[PDB]
Amino acid sequence: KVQTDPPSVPICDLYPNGVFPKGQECEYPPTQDGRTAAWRTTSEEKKALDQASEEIWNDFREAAEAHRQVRKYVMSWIKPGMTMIEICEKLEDCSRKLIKENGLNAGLAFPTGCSLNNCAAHYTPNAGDTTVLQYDDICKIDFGTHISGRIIDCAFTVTFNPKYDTLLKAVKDATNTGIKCAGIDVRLCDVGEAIQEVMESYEVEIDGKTYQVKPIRNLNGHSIGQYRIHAGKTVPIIKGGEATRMEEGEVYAIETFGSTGKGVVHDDMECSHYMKNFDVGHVPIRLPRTKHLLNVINENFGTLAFCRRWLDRLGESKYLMALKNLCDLGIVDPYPPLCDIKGSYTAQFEHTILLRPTCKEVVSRGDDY
Ligand SMILES: CC(C)SCC[C@@H](N)[C@H](O)C(=O)NNC(=O)c1cccc(Cl)c1
Ligand SMILES: [Mn+2]
Ligand SMILES: [Mn+2]
Repeated sequence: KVQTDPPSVPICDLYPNGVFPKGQECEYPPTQDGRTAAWRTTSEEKKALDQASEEIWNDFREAAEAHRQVRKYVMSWIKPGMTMIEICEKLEDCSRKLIKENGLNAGLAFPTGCSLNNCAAHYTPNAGDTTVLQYDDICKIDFGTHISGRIIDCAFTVTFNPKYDTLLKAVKDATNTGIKCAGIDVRLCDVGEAIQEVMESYEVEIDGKTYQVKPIRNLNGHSIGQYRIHAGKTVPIIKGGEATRMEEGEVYAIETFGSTGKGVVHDDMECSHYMKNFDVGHVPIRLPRTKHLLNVINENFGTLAFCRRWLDRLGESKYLMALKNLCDLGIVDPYPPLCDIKGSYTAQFEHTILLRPTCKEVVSRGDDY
């Protein structure tokens, strides 16, 4: 029936009918030649094409509902004083529960990002990380869930000091702007131009210093594929970023990043995130430790991203060199933390959208953001 205070009932059991709640459904934005959408949500052939992938949309929805319930839960207890490990463990414990983890059929799409301050993304603690969340920290919670490879890439920013309020509002508004501009036949470079205009319309004051929010130029949104967090197309966030168009049936992660620094990220700190190259095929390996690790990765993650903590929990130890080998062989790719200049502040907001035949669905939309 209903769920417990501390989320523990799988989303699957909350909807015995196998039909999960849809996200925010929107009519596609007008074009300039009668190519709007007040006809799509209406067309008969479109309703057919759409209904044809109902099971797919349904898998995204089950993953999205798990995501909404997990983040609402996280927002109630995340507090300075907790270690980053404690935060990720508690979040992941709940995510595995509500998504009813079942090997590669259902589970966590990628590691729990909890990047701090100047670091914008790809940071999650490795074993032994003693980092503690602080009152003045600006933490980006970015985690994912999936059902049959249908990934929900969604994220928000956590703060405790009201001095970052306008900064968060700026990035949230920017992301929502990107979501509204998105649609079938829309040029990706136009979405980025739109996002940047809104983002830069915000000026903020933090600790006596004023800044015009800058989008992080080398970070962006992206299309999503089955078991493929990045399908190939990128949603810029600034301006001149390719006029390729979005297509019907595509799924996108509309994510924007705002910064008070240079607006550019670079690799920094110890790497924790890793993911098999989607285009690399079977590779025979004789090296004992390297062979075993690759098998563990194929069995547990496939082409989904993972982190060192997830290797530890599987009972693996002294796998670092084997992991480096796979990376050097190009079988696996490392994704180190991406950070702006020291002293800068970065914020993020992200949603997954479905470019359905009849409409645009912000499947991960919630009452929170
Ligand atoms: C580092 C990822 C493999 S783990 C997933 C992180 C996402 N939550 C984040 O929003 C994101 O999209 N990060 N960037 C990438 O995943 C990325 C960048 C360039 C090339 C490829 Cl294949 C993936
Ligand atoms: Mn993300
Ligand atoms: Mn993303």
